[PDB]
Amino acid sequence: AGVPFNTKYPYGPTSIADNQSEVTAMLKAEWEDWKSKRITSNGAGGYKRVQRDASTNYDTVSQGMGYGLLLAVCFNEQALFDDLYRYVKSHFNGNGLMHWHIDANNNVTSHDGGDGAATDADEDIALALIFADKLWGSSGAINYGQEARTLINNLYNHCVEHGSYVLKPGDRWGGSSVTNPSYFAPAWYKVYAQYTGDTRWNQVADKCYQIVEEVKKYNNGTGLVPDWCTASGTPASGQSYDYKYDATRYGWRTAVDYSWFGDQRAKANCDMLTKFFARDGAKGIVDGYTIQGSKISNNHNASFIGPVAAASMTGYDLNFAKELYRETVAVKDSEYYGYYGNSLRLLTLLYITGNFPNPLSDL
Ligand SMILES: OC[C@H]1O[C@@H](O[C@H]2[C@H](O)[C@@H](O)[C@H](O[C@H]3[C@H](O)[C@@H](O)[C@H](O[C@H]4[C@H](O)[C@@H](O)[C@H](O[C@H]5[C@H](O)[C@@H](O)[C@H](O)O[C@@H]5CO)O[C@@H]4CO)O[C@@H]3CO)O[C@@H]2CO)[C@H](O)[C@@H](O)[C@@H]1O
Ligand SMILES: *O[C@H]1[C@H](O)[C@@H](O)[C@H](O)O[C@@H]1CO
Repeated sequence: AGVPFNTKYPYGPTSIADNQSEVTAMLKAEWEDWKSKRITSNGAGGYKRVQRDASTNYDTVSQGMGYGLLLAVCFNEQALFDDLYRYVKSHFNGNGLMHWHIDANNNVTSHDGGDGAATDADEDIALALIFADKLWGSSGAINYGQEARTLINNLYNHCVEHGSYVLKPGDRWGGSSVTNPSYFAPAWYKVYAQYTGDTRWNQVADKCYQIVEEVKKYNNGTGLVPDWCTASGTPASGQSYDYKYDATRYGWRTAVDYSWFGDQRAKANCDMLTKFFARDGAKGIVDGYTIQGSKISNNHNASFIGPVAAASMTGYDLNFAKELYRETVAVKDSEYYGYYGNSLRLLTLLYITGNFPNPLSDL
């Protein structure tokens, strides 16, 4: 079970890495490292949590639980998965969605609305529960499929704007006046629709692509999406309109839709983004641009490289894709900042090596 899945995506490349046995060993070693650093029982209520790094005092965000659950199931770590999920469940809010911010001592933060949920986190948690159902089965300690079905319904009810199907950034704010393209997970939504029978999720997927289509009016042909925008693709007040540490994830979530479902909107968008990054090449990727392509920060780190490698899967240039794979492996962030980028690195490595199949496919 799990890595190596040995599966073939139905569209695009199976993998952009060479020599699978060596890749598999690399992935397992990177997982052992991530687990050692990121998983703790301290402040976890009897369970386990994903901690952030020294730079934010080893707090937890719901996003990290989503990343950790996806990683744990892909690496066939059922006991760990279950303990991580017990921590999630100990943090479901009044809407059945995870508190987004908890300190290292297991107190929800009150200054920043820590009790509210972040939609990207719960969508990743829900997807991870579907993988667990499909990989392990739901007759044990945790009924993954029931938990998934509950979480998906809460996500729809609270994190989708009624009528328009615009994805909201949380359970209790935003929608048409402010959303986050990097949260847009069309492939996840198509899985939800198929898994649960709730076809409304397909309309959410379509609306995500429509918002990015509006962004194309403003991004100068680069494929870059803003961190935050309105449903019209225009700036969201008080929120970054640049391509920074939110927006970096868009190419990853979007490329998966191409690999899993053959979505031609995903390919068009990811090809544009990859082509933009081909201007400077793999070593030239930096950690902030305006959506018209102007560099606004100049650090080369794991928050930005692997997501570009993911976008490259949709086929703009497969030679460039191989270069991006190599760069993704090569650049690992130092440990003071070792939470975010190195988590995206491992998640994107799973995908670009052929180890993130659709959980509804034959595993
Ligand atoms: O006021 C509106 C509304 O807010 C609700 O609270 C929101 C909150 O405002 C959001 O910030 C939060 O968003 C979380 C998302 O799940 C997540 O995608 C994102 O992830 C962070 C990541 O955790 C962090 O490590 C990373 O940091 C990088 C920096 O951006 C760079 O500048 C720096 O150089 O490098 C670091 C990495 O080392 O950034 C990413 C991307 O932002 O952020 C949140 C998780 O940390 O969602 C909340 C819930 O919706 C509040 O609940 C409401 O009450 C209120 O009305
Ligand atoms: O986002 C962080 C960058 O990744 C890092 O290179 C710089 O030192 O600090 C930024 C803000 O914490």
